[PDB]
Amino acid sequence: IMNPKRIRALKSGKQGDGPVVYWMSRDQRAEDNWALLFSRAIAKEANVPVVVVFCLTDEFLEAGIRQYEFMLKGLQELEVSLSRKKIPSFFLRGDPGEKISRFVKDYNAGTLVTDFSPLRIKNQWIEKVISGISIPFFEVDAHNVVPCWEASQKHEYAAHTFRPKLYALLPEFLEEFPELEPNSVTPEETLSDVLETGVKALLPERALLKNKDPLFEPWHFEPGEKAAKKVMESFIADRLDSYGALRNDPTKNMLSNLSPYLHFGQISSQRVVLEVEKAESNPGSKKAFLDEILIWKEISDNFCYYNPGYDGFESFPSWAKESLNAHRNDVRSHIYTLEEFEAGKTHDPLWNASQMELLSTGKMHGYMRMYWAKKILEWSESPEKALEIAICLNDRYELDGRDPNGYAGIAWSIGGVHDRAWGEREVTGKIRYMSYEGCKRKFDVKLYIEKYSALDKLAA
DNA sequence: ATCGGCTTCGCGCA
DNA sequence: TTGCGCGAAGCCGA
Ligand SMILES: Cc1cc2c(cc1C)N(C[C@H](O)[C@H](O)[C@H](O)COP(=O)(O)OP(=O)(O)OC[C@H]1O[C@@H](n3cnc4c(N)ncnc43)[C@H](O)[C@@H]1O)c1[nH]c(=O)[nH]c(=O)c1N2
Repeated sequence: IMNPKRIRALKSGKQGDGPVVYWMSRDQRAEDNWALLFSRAIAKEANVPVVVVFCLTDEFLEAGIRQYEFMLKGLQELEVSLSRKKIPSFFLRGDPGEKISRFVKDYNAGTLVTDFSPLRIKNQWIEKVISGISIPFFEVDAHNVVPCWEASQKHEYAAHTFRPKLYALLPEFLEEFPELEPNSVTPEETLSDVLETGVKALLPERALLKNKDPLFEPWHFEPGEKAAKKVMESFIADRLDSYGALRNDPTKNMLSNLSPYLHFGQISSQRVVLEVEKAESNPGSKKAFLDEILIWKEISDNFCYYNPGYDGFESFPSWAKESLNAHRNDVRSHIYTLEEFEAGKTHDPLWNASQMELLSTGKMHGYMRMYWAKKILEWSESPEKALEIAICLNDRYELDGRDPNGYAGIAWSIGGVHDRAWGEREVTGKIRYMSYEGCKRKFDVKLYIEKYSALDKLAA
């Protein structure tokens, strides 16, 4: 039994006789999952087993092997984890609107549950699934602490507007997780080949170095529920105490390193928050970190949920479009094309340094993300093209890419969504400016450049 | 209300 | 480096 404001009736309906079916999507984990926890609870009152069903869409050919393997190795571990609680896992392979709604038929499912994403394509799928199922259809926010549609019913203009609203809801929703009770009813293709198949598809596209070896180094983030925990734990032990004072230094590995895990659902951020809240470190440090994993993460959901064009110019706030529109004819000092950005071929060795961190590691430092996308706007031929170029490089190369945090962060950087207006520059209007020189007062830039020094020539 | 306060940007200056 | 103030800037919301 759990908080019901975590649930939303999609298709009002009458209960079916068969298994309760969890259509997993965003939250790829067995522990700390309110979606799976609710489907087990309604599975228990109907005395049916609960099964999980995952769909593998052809969206993987938009990304690279790095994302596809991180997740495929992640699913492979969950699969063993679900089986131990007697919950079988089914892996469909196609377009969900057709595939889920015909799984529901072939399987006589009693009722249907999914997790919550604000991305446009998921909602498109749901309404397809809804039109073609008889059984009721339930939705659970397992990704935010406070449910997106409960935190605030409108678009939030800034962190300080949303921050009260979220924090007066924290006592009621920041609670611990119960246990996933294993199935008691035991019930009636393979992830190996699907990985081999998908890798073969993506190989022609891999990002190589001149010497025909790949760029991406797969050893900075082991994928999986197990590996994620040892990251959250090492963070609370080694880094959190100094997080607030070094969050902004791209030479200190002092971030949480959590975002590939949170993105794929491999760890609950509600578990993190519990574990930070009880953990005993710098009060300033906890407050800075909680503002990121709580306020900034869950507002980025608030962004895409209430702004369908979250990845377009029209989503920017009224003043910001006015400013960029005023400066559309200004002569840019430089203009680069996508693949020149991609290949680290700017005049700015600090900018190429971080492009190099993105290519080789799959995670750009969070301070260097704000700079990277501001310099794209400043050296691209138009607002729209900057956006386009930045999303394409983010989602193609970030492990945490294709995520509401990506868009709301790109919108923040380029269009100022969730930000204020600043002193008026040429080209970038009133958009918050960051300078190379700003980064020199904050951290030894020569060390950052030095680290990824000798990848540009080695991968030209 | 109508005036403070805002992811803490950048750069002077000590 | 590293705080601390000051400048330029639009608007939510109490
Ligand atoms: C241009 C640009 C591009 C991106 C992003 C921001 C910007 C400015 N972000 C957000 C942020 O850069 C990223 O979430 C963290 O750096 C991920 O690293 P850590 O988890 O180590 O962060 P860290 O430990 O500092 O923070 C912990 C968590 O806080 C959240 N968080 C931090 N900064 C945030 C931000 N500005 N917006 C939203 N949530 C935030 C994340 O969930 C993050 O994992 C993003 N994030 C992401 O998950 N996927 C993406 O594709 C992108 N892309």
